[PDB]
Amino acid sequence: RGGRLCYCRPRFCVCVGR
Repeated sequence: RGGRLCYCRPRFCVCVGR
């Protein structure tokens, strides 16, 4: 696909993929 970024870490965390 174009890009799927999804993850979550107590240091930083965000989900986005489109």
